[PDB]
Amino acid sequence: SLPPLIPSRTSAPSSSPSTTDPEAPAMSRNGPLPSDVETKYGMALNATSYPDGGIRAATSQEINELTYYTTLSANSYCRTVIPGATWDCIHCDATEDLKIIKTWSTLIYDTNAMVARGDSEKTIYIVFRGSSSIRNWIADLTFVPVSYPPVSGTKVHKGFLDSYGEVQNELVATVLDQFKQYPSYKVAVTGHSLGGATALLCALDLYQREEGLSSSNLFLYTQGQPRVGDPAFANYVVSTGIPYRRTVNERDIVPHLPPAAFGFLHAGEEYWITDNSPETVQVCTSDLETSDCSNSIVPFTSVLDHLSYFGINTGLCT
Ligand SMILES: *[C@@H]1O[C@H](CO)[C@@H](O)[C@H](O)[C@H]1NC(C)=O
Repeated sequence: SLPPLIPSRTSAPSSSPSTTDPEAPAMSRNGPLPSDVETKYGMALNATSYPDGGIRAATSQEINELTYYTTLSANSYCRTVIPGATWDCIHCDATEDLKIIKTWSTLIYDTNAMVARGDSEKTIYIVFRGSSSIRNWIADLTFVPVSYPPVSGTKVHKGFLDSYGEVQNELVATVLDQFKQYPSYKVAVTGHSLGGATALLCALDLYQREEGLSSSNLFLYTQGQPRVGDPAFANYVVSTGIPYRRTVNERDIVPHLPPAAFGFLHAGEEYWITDNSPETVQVCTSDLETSDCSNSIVPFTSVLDHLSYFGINTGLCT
């Protein structure tokens, strides 16, 4: 039923430059945290202030695009959207012309996902919701590295791989049915929080199984996404060439979990929201994460900064 893995697309790159830990300079320079501040994996849950190749500023059009995908991610937390399959929610005006093809709410791992299509913008959308109990999800997070089965020599966190696997077979079949019908359309994947992890694994699976998808027509946007796998996994993600915009809001803790020092590493160019008034996004123009954007503020992180992106509530349908 799933199309088979394509060998040329499931090979780890032969030799990758080593990456030094991108959080270590900040972990040494910053601190100590105030005594009363709670931590998870050494990162603050509730710090309320900042501590004492290249970077650029995102343009208005780039910020509009990141905002649109944030909106899709946010609306997925609304039960009128998943499993209701309606555009009846407060930020649903921006997505109301999209046709909802299918939604899922899986049994064991509670993966909530949807496929939609926009004929005006010639795009097939895949959206993954994060946890329905975010604070408990963050507090309860483990780090259990396991083999990433498609790509030998790579590892990912088991919970993330499990979240995707439960919805994978049906969702791939729905996406590829849409892509057969609308062959010139873009495929765009998005999610916030845990949903961003799931979205990454979904984009990789579609690249690995459908020759007709590539860097030209398969795009990934995440918000508040945790690290998903080890440096060999991140180097594999880079190798795919998939366009990958990874947005981080200010001091959001979740992009810093699990910490880099625990042997995980992000791929995907970082778009760091540094200010809402005026809206400012600092882009660290590297495919592997750097010490120059949100990694510069650890461990002075925040759960509250995870719960809104671009002034849109992310994780709460309000
Ligand atoms: C953080 O959480 C702890 C536990 O609830 C509390 O004792 C502390 O005042 C909080 N600190 C800040 C700066 O919010």
